[PDB]
Amino acid sequence: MIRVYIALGSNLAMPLQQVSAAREALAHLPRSRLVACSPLYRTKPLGPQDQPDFLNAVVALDTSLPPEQLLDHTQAIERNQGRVRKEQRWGPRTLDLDIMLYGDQVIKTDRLTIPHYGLKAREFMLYPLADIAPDLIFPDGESLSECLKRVDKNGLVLW
Amino acid sequence: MIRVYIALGSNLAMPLQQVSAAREALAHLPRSRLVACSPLYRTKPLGPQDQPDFLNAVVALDTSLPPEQLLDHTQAIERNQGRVRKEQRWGPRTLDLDIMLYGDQVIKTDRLTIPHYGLKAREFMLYPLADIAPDLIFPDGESLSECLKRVDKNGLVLW
Ligand SMILES: Nc1ncnc2c1ncn2[C@@H]1O[C@H](COP(=O)(O)CP(=O)(O)OP(=O)(O)O)[C@@H](O)[C@H]1O
Ligand SMILES: Nc1ncnc2c1ncn2[C@@H]1O[C@H](COP(=O)(O)CP(=O)(O)OP(=O)(O)O)[C@@H](O)[C@H]1O
Ligand SMILES: Nc1nc2c(c(=O)[nH]1)N=C(CO)CN2
Ligand SMILES: Nc1nc2c(c(=O)[nH]1)N=C(CO)CN2
Ligand SMILES: [Mg+2]
Ligand SMILES: [Mg+2]
Ligand SMILES: [Mg+2]
Ligand SMILES: [Mg+2]
Repeated sequence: MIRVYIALGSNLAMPLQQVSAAREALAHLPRSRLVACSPLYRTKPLGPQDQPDFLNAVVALDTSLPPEQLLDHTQAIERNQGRVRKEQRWGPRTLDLDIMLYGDQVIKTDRLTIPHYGLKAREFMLYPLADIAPDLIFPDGESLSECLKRVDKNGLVLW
Repeated sequence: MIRVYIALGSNLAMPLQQVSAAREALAHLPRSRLVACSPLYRTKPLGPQDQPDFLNAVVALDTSLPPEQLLDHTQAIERNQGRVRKEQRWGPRTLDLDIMLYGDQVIKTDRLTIPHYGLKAREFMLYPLADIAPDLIFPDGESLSECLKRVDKNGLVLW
């Protein structure tokens, strides 16, 4: 199977339940196996708008699902959790699942760009990733440990 | 000023309103000037979910605003139009403004990736772009004309 890293994020007032349900939903994906979970982190939301802090985590999963099938599945999870709360686009985010890495491949389609475009600049993705995959080396050759030296925690703390 | 290309999209039942309001909002952006508008196109929505067709267009503008400021402004416009409708995240999209190109620069930050990651695979971005910038050459050196040979209209027709 292919090793995949998914970023979970939620900045609802009480985001804990969203992330836990998501980790559950992910572990039960067709032809996939949950491999490891990172600690949970409280992070500062990007953008000029003032909103609730984010709850961020990263999960490692092994899968046989191709990129697009994987995306249909993660979006289905986001969609189920969002619909339940009649989620407004411009307000707190219920659950955001970003495919950070898909094996050591570079995916570029009308619906995907993997590695996630902001992985190497987002502490809320890099730090949790380093907790479960410290010796990881990105598809472009740069190692995660090197990226960490370039990206500050930026206020990131344990949830 | 820097030449920028913005993708406008909306797949509400009555999307004309949104795109027209957006074109005007863009034309009145600080230290920016509207340069040209592409024709309006009816396009097929990406993704497994079944929803209304999209209304897509491309606008060219000159600006003195740096990437981050430009983004803050386009999101402000999306937000203004979406808020009023209490827009649901998992329903039709009121207005989506994607920065397609920024001069001939490659911008990669925690909030931005330009050229837009899907530009080269999306007929709804490429065709309207070719209407107003047929001889354009992407930052990587490939011409839009050559890129067009690889991407099909995919059901794209005039609105
Ligand atoms: N690696 C990736 N993981 C998940 N979705 C991706 C992706 N690369 C591109 N996408 C696309 O991103 C689209 C919009 O997803 P959203 O979750 O609304 C963006 P976001 O995660 O809120 O912002 P961000 O990309 O700045 O983190 C999806 O419909 C999907 O097609
Ligand atoms: N070129 C670009 N233009 C606009 N937003 C961009 C961008 N590159 C990255 N983004 C980021 O994308 C984030 C989510 O924007 P959304 O509009 O919700 C994604 P979308 O446009 O719905 O899907 P898409 O990226 O697959 O087209 C923004 O908050 C912004 O920081
Ligand atoms: N701290 C923090 N900020 C964000 C995050 C996120 O996961 N964490 N996701 C975003 C868009 O998906 C925008 N901003
Ligand atoms: N036809 C069409 N499909 C889409 C579009 C779009 O503008 N047009 N935008 C998307 C996400 O921003 C997803 N899908
Ligand atoms: Mg995200
Ligand atoms: Mg996402
Ligand atoms: Mg957008
Ligand atoms: Mg878009």
